[PDB]
Parts: sequence; C-alpha cells; structure tokens
Amino acid sequence: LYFQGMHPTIARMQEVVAKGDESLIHALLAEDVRFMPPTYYKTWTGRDPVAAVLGHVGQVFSEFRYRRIMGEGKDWALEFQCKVGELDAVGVDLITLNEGGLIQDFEVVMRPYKTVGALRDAMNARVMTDARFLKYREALS
Amino acid sequence: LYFQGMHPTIARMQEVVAKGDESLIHALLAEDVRFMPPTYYKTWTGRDPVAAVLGHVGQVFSEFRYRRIMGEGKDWALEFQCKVGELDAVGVDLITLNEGGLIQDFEVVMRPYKTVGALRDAMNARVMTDARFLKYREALS
Repeated sequence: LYFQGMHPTIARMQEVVAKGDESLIHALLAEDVRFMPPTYYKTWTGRDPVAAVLGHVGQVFSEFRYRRIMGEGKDWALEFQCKVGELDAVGVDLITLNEGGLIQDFEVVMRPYKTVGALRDAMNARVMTDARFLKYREALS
Repeated sequence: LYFQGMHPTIARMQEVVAKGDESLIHALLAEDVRFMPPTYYKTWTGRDPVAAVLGHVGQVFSEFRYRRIMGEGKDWALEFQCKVGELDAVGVDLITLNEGGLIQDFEVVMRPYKTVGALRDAMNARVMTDARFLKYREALS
C-alpha cells in the first residue's frame, strides 16, 4: 500500500537508531560496515565497533526524530532533527545497503557548526571513558 | 525512460549550483526561498540574497560534484563531495519544492567539522567584502 517502496532495514532502523539500543543496531549492520561521523574525516569499520559508536551518538542526542525518509532500493537519506544539550541540530544519515539488505555504508552530515563541535566534545568523552574502545581503536582509520 | 521520476528543477539545479552562476540560480528559487547554511543556525530569506549567498558558496568550493540524487515529487536530498582549499567535504542539499516547482526550502548539512569551520571563515570574508550585503543583512534571521 503506502509503504511498498520502503526497504525493511530502513523501516527497522528508524525505530532502533533513535533509541540508541546497541544490541538492536548490530543486526542491521553489514559485518564490515563503514561508519563516517559528522565530526572527524575518519571511518569506523566493523559491526561491533560501529554499533558501540552509534549507541553513544544516540545517548548524546535528545529530542531525536526523523523528519524525511528519502530514497529507493539501496540508496537512502534519512533527515533528522535533535539537540546536543541546549543546542539544536539537523542532520542526514546517508545509507547504502548491500545485496543482503544490511547497512554497508553509514555516513552522517549535520548542521550547525557549533552543535557538531558540542557533539565532538561529548563523543571524545564517551569513547575515551568506555573501556571497550581500547580494542575498538584499531577499527578507526 | 530512466529519468521519469526526476523533477525538472532538480535536474536544472545540478548543472547550475555546481558552477555558482548567480543569475542561473535565481530562476530556480521561490520569491520567499529560505536558505539554511551548514555554518550558522540562521536563515537567509529571499531569491536575491539567497542567489548571492549560493554564488559565494559555489566560489569557495572546488572539485564539486553531486554523488547521489535521492527523493521524489517535492522532497529531495542531493549528496555532494567537494573541497574547501585542501580540506575534503561531503554534504547534502535538502530541497523542498513548492506547488510551482521552485525551491522553497534549501537546507545544507555537511561533514567534517574542520572543513565546515574553513567554509564559515571563507564565507565571513566574502559576505563582509561584497558591498551588496549591506542591503542583504536584513534578509538574515
């Protein structure tokens, strides 16, 4: 009916990425998924480290909601609005799905500059504190 | 054929926004178009000031090209890659078209943080220097 053009992974991602539930995020990611954050021009590779990073991003954000879900087949752009503390933010999750329907590339773009700076500072604190990231450091390139 | 789902304004925008030709940008914008940059959490309103701002953004960027054109009807996300000097950038032009097919809302999200900072600095210099912006200041809110 109205949702014929919606890919199931994209539908499932909306309900899970918002909440930042790491266990639920893991199942949607390709084994060698590439996550590119809005902060650094780097790439986190692997479902285990990427799910952990996304869990932390979800924790930092408040008042999170998607606004527009745009795309078809394997190429999607999920527009969202949220806050980082008292600062407003708008962003897009750029998703590329593989043949198996799992998230292969997940690239995040955002606005405004000041809120991205606040996100970067919050994420530096979380990643450094989370002792599991001693192992996950190797996944960043 | 392959382009049945493409809106004409979106096709025309690709060939014109890249070049930063202000005169060609003007014709695609609604009279009361709202432009939201990736730098400040503000809005430029009006086809004259918005076309001028977009002309300057096009001038700052180098090696500009769209990667993916995603959407349908009035809702579009145009993913691009470019450089600001030697710094790499990826972004999305979030476009909302009106009933008449003109660009009503144009919101830009980008990555990485450092390149957006470089864009902000370059744009502060251009806008301040361009004497037409004495009149256009009133269009920023």
